[PDB]
Amino acid sequence: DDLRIKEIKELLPPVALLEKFPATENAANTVAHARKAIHKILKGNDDRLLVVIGPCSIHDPVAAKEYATRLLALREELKDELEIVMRVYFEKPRTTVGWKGLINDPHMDNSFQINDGLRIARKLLLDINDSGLPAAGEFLDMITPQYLADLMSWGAIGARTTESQVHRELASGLSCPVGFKNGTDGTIKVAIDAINAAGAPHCFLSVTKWGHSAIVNTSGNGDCHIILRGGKEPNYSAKHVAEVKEGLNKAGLPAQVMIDFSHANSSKQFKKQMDVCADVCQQIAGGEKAIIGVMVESHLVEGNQSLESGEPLAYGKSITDACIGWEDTDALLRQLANAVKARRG
Amino acid sequence: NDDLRIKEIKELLPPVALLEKFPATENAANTVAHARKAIHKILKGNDDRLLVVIGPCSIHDPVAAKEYATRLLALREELKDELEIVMRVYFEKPRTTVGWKGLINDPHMDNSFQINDGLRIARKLLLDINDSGLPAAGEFLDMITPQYLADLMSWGAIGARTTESQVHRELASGLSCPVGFKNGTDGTIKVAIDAINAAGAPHCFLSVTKWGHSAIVNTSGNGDCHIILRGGKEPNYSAKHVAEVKEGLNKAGLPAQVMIDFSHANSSKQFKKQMDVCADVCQQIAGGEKAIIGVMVESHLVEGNQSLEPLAYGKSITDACIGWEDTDALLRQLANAVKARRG
Amino acid sequence: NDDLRIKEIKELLPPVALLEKFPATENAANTVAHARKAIHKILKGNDDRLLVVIGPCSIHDPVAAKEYATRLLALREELKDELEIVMRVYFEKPRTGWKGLINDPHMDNSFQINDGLRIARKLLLDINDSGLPAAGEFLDMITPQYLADLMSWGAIGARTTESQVHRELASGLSCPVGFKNGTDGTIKVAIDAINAAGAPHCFLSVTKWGHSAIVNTSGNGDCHIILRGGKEPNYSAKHVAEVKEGLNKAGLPAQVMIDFSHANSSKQFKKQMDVCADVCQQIAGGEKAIIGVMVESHLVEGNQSLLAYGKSITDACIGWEDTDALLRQLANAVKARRG
Amino acid sequence: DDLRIKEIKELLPPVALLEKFPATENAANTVAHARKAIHKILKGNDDRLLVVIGPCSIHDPVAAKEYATRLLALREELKDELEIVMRVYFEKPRTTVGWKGLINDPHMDNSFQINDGLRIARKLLLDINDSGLPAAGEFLDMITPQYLADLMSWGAIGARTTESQVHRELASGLSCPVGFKNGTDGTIKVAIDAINAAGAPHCFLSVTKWGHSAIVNTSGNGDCHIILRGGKEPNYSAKHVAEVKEGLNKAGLPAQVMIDFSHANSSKQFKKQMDVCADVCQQIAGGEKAIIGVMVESHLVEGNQSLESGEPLAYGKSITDACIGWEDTDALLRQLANAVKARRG
Ligand SMILES: O=C(O)/C(C[C@@H](O)[C@H](O)[C@H](O)COP(=O)(O)O)=N/O
Ligand SMILES: O=C(O)/C(C[C@@H](O)[C@H](O)[C@H](O)COP(=O)(O)O)=N/O
Ligand SMILES: OC[C@H]1O[C@@H](O)[C@H](O)[C@@H](O)[C@H]1O
Ligand SMILES: OC[C@H]1O[C@@H](O)[C@H](O)[C@@H](O)[C@H]1O
Ligand SMILES: OC[C@H]1O[C@@H](O)[C@H](O)[C@@H](O)[C@H]1O
Repeated sequence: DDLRIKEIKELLPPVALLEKFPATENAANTVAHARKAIHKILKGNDDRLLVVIGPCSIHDPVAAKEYATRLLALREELKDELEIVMRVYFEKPRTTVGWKGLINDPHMDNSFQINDGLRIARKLLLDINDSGLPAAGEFLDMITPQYLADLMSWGAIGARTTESQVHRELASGLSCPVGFKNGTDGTIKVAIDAINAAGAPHCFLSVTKWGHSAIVNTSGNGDCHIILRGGKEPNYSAKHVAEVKEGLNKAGLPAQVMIDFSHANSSKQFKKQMDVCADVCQQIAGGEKAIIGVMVESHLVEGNQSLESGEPLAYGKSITDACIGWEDTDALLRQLANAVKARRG
Repeated sequence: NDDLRIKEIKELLPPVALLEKFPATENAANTVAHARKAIHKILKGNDDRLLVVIGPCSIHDPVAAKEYATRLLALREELKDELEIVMRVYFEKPRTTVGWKGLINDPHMDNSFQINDGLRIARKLLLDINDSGLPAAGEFLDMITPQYLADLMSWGAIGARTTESQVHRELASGLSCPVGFKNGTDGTIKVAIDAINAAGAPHCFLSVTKWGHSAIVNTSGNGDCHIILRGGKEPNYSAKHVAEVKEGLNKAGLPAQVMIDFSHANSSKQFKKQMDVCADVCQQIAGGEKAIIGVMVESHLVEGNQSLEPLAYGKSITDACIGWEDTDALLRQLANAVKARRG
Repeated sequence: NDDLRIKEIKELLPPVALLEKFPATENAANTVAHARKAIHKILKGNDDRLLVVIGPCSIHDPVAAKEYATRLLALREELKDELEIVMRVYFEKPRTGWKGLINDPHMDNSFQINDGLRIARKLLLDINDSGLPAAGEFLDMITPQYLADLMSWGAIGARTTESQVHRELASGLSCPVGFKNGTDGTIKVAIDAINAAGAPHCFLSVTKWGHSAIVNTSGNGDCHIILRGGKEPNYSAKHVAEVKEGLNKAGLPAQVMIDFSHANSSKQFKKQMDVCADVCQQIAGGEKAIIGVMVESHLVEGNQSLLAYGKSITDACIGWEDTDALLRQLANAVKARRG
Repeated sequence: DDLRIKEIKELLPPVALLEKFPATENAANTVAHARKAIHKILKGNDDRLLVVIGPCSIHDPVAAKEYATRLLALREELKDELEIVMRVYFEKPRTTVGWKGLINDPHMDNSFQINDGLRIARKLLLDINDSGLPAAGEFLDMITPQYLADLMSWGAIGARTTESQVHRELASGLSCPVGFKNGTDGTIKVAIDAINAAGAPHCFLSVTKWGHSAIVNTSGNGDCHIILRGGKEPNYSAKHVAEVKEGLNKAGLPAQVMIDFSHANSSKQFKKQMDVCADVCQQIAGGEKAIIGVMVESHLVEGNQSLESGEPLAYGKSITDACIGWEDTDALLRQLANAVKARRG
């Protein structure tokens, strides 16, 4: 047995990270209030827009904290219209070879220093929540969340695993609202199945805070919604939104969507997120109540850059997918806030 | 801000406990080692026989399963020159939404989730089957269960709904057995091709050890992986589709070899039509198609299925299967097609 | 500033793995459950029979041990109206040499502890399954999780009677526990131990899952003294009366177990037969405070160094003929004491 | 199983406490230097006296830190003569039953909040070492050492466990020097056997920093020595010291002793530690080289007090054995330093 398993190394149990970086009272309040605010929006009891916005992935805690400071100030100013949550993702999932993210490779040197990465990742989440800014995460696996989910106010399940039973089980026990992405061809069937599955109670094997496998029972997660992220062609338009609202009603689910402005929805050209924003704002200002959230890939400095062995990097600029910069980000957030005003007034 | 949707947490026996209680016998270990070697030889293109993965959609009754195994073992022996027969022993079921997830998750089928019981039952059965001399195949859905059973598995499948899944591709990369990847539920071949490439590469990721502890594990990569055609919007078992897949495989620099699942979307969810698929596939094989190295059939003692009162004997409680009579005949057809292809 | 003096760390099977591989049969579970009950009644003073723990100094050979167990079981059934016969199944001889069956089951200094645990639990299981209860010695706080469920009685090591961690262990054991008196023959430490082990405790221990945890115990009211001599033997009627007075003064039931071996026998194995005659006289004469004895016995008498069969490789024991005689003598004393 | 086991509760693994409270550079320096200093003394390459001195038990971090400040000042002033290490004892062996100490029951109300106790104990040990003051402990429990041993410069195995094989095994793998007390009846042989046992490599069952049981192999610890703590009568006097030196040499060990001024050497009368001090000082000034260490029970305020009365505790005063107060401690330390200087002269 174990002929294709080469070596096994020690992993800090979640409780070690929880003890080292405990939620402050401010941090816990940030998380509790944002989860509640998002629930309220999902129930239709609040007409504000959930905005999940931030870097494609975090490679530098310094830049991430400056970004947080900037975003926090807009969160405060636009709070009457928007529930602003910072995107704090640690990995860009990909087919090709490349950087495995901040948890796996925090020192960006193609080694795996996961114990280091988990420390760095938790400490960043802690600092951001502690400043008053809520965080959104992505769940790619079953083990990472035990280290980090207590600091997450919203989460997405990876696009390649919306159909996976193990990832749906995960969602059904998460303490935060959860977004499920539509199919790569832009169909919503798999995401609807995922929402149903996740809303149900489940019993399954998982790793506990003590780093031991155990049998776990979940209550089911009713705060799960679809994320529209395009198929071949984009799917943010008033037409596609109507199609999805129809499918959702037909399935017995609340007719609400989050729209991902990036990638397929913007033809993989970062500046085009501004065109998606313009269209989406039009729908909202017109009277669309079903768009309950959006997601935008945004950083201090626009564009992206490629990681290169022994060379320094531009500050505040993505090393994964290209993002809009701060200037566009400020304009975009203001457009959405104004759109939310216009909708009700 | 923790544990609000976690209702209860209960003790789980570690793999090492199941391994100690139910160690592989000499025979069990022999069966596994030979079958893995034999499938490898088939995948390398150095043996012209056909890998046949056949058995129930799911195991729910160890007794019926042991009878089934007794019968199949005879045919495995009789047809050994044409077919490498391996029994489906699926303890885990991916649901489209919700439902019974299999023997391990709920051995008593009453939503009591006696998983410790399920693990003991499943290992005992697997051990017994291998000990008689019949190799076993299972779907690896769960990230934590494989440590309790894998040493007794001769071949594994990653389901259509998890072929795109990073963690499952990592799992495959560390499995000691050959692994098949089903095409996507919409019929997409690319995802499985990416899966094969990913699983052949070494990985480093979080997993659970034999002692039940989470750890960082490094895998070597698994070169014995292949695609499983299982249809999409329409069936994809025909020579036309096979031609396309072989082409797609070559482009990706992979060996042009397929396994064909006769059931699911390929039979339009109608169990009888597996006989039709069999007819068509035997044609391609008899006609000279060497790229078809394997098939997968959903088979039980009694055909059809039932809903989960006590239950009817020998009948699937999940997907509908063909009965034993059709099974014996299906297998003989396949062996004859292999006869034809050779000489 | 860690692990300078730690050379190597190797994986240890958790107790659940040995519990799962070697579960108690119905017969084994009944043997343990009944012998514990019986011993309790003797200690409570509601049964006039005598507990007899008897067997090899240490087990090095499972085959010879199972042969001994078979012979003893016959005498156990025969003398059951007078005697509660329990086999001594000790896997190590504490000393300042061979590290015992659990540490070195292959007798070659290779420390195959996972093997030793399997062999020890298997042996214990077979003995209990046949109907013969077993007595163990608890030298550490981890070993018991693997074997304690197949033990109807246990002794705390002489060297650890004073130790708070071993007293804590005793307070949570399911079986009755014996505490040896002091090397100088005094009983103060053993009286402290019994009082400590009788109270509930909270302390860190390792679970059946092989993880450390916080454990709370109820306290063990089934602890008693074991007289094993000091500078001089302390088995005489004089000494028993002294010990009884101290127990009474300390508000403890005035009862003792007497070890026939070692210091009480001046380190000569046949002298165990002398202690037997002395103890028998006391019992037959009407001494009710003697509730048990401990005897070092094998198939073949004497000992040897590191190989003859069924002969001790540690301290010397009486052989099987003396053992038959010794057990009958005791049974006869109990008849005389009773009617 | 489980018949006399009432409850089993989760325990933080040592890695959790090490991650939450890692050694600072200065704390690590304090430990490294003190261990090296003690080793040099025990090898006979330094003529200074090891002095282990402090409370019978710690029950209050605040008084403990005030005490440490005062002791550190004298450590600095007297360091040419004395290697001063503070008694930081978190575990207490009871004759029968009683409060087992801060780790076992930090809130002193039989709530047994051991997780709290461990956090409190490590943090205190860290603070003391960081200030520059090395710490000594008693190693009683088989599981607790992993939580604290990295911050200990010296350890003792109590009189009631000197004969215990698992304690000798523990010592054989400890990274610090270790004193073994003579028997509670005054027997010397058990401690000599302990020293020899501890010097040898062992293989035995223990618990790792992950809180898992395992098989460990140790190398043996050559930095062990005897502690003279009295018997039925005290054994600190010259006559007794000569007997012990001879016994040690006979067993092939260097003739060296630490003398505990308290417990049976003071007939459990706390002020008699000053009389023991006078006699031991005369021995040392007279030219006795074998006395390499002493141990003294000392607190801010002399005497002791009872937990069970339910009266609010007086500050800086022992709730276990009675100690000398600060003013006597200062005097006693100066006497010892003067004696060491005379010995050298
Ligand atoms: O075993 C296989 O080869 C499978 C998995 C398949 O059997 C699935 O578990 C059920 O079809 C669930 O059915 P439902 O759609 O009722 O959840 N192929 O897809
Ligand atoms: O700290 C030491 O150096 C010790 C241990 C000692 O302090 C013990 O814990 C109490 O004297 C027991 O007190 P009691 O007899 O009240 O349980 N030396 O023996
Ligand atoms: O963050 C840790 C995770 O990293 C992912 O990239 C990997 O696929 C997972 O298996 C897990 O190791
Ligand atoms: O490290 C800074 C220190 O500050 C002190 O005031 C406190 O008593 C210590 O516990 C520690 O926190
Ligand atoms: O049975 C295993 C035990 O063996 C003892 O000899 C040893 O002192 C204990 O620590 C433990 O290892």
